[PDB]
Amino acid sequence: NFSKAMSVAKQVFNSLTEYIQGPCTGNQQSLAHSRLWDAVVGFLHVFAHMMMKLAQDSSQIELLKELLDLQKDMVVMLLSLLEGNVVNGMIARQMVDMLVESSSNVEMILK
Repeated sequence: NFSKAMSVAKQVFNSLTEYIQGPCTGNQQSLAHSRLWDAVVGFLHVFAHMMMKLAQDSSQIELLKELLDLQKDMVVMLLSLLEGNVVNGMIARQMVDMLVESSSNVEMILK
């Protein structure tokens, strides 16, 4: 059931990117005040341990494939929120906090 649930998550992430691409200040500002950061932290928590576990066995290589592009969809959304950002801007600062809170989780995809 993981494959079918993660496919839905890609569409939700893509839809959110559709709202903010072509920078829409109202939609970009609204997404920062919402609970999106909590969801991203939760996803990054799942992403770290699943990547290590799936790489152990070659039988789950196909499952790892949509695991990787789900990260790409989320990162594209994360990059879309930063379009037209200013130094010491609002949206950028919750991003710093969100990475800091999930520092242990994010410092596992890199390796």
